[PDB]
Amino acid sequence: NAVLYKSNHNVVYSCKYHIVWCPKYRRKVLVGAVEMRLKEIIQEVAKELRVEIIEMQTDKDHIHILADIDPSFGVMKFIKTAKGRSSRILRQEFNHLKTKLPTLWTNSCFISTVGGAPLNVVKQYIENQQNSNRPKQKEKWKSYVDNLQT
Amino acid sequence: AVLYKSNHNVVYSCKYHIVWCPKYRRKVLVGAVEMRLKEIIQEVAKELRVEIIEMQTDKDHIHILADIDPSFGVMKFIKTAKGRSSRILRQEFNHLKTKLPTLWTNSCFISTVGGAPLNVVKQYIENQQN
Repeated sequence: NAVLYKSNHNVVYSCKYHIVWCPKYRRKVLVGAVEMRLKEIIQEVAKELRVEIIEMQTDKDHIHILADIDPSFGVMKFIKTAKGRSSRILRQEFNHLKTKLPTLWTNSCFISTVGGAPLNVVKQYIENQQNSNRPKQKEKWKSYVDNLQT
Repeated sequence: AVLYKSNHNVVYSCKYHIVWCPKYRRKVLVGAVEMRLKEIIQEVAKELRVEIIEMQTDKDHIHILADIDPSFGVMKFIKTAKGRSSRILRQEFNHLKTKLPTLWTNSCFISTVGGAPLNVVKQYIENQQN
């Protein structure tokens, strides 16, 4: 044994999604403190899953999110974590929520990918690949790419 | 895809552009190798409920536009697709095994595809909405 190993995983991506779900029964409970606190929690979760929240607006009976999601974690990981934590904390902080409702959200949510990205990007990805003789233009093209804020 | 699918209780439309290439970009994606890869990918697509809109190889890369169920996920589809084809293609073709080291690299390219949801949102909401 004693073989020490290394594993590398590199991904180049643009994964934007529109996401919306509603509270149970769709009760217009997303207001005042509740509303603010919901966005605060969700931002925290996004930060933990390298998710960039491009935009988040709440009406009163639903929330709509536009965000780029690192696929290594994935959109479901994000939705279930966002829902689960906001559902847990909110019911603990707001009594009208924990007693007047069995759950905060439903098992339902809406997801749809949007694509604010060309195709000449692909060619660039390829053209910038190695081939035994790749010294330059690689860790160059990589460092050129953007990272999730944090 | 182009319409919306339902699963469990989640309503979605998740399509992506996926690209990855042979190590050193060796132009080995041809002849029986090219065709076999396509069969393998399709077989992996079935298992992970992945619909392939379009797939094409141009010798040094493979591009797939695919509609993917977020339950399984795109990364899971990609790791499995590459792991599966690497072992099978290297096992069936000696020139992919004995020249050398691995078929693919440790990298891939993923890009989402889709049009702004507008009516569908208000529509989805109204489905549970009352």
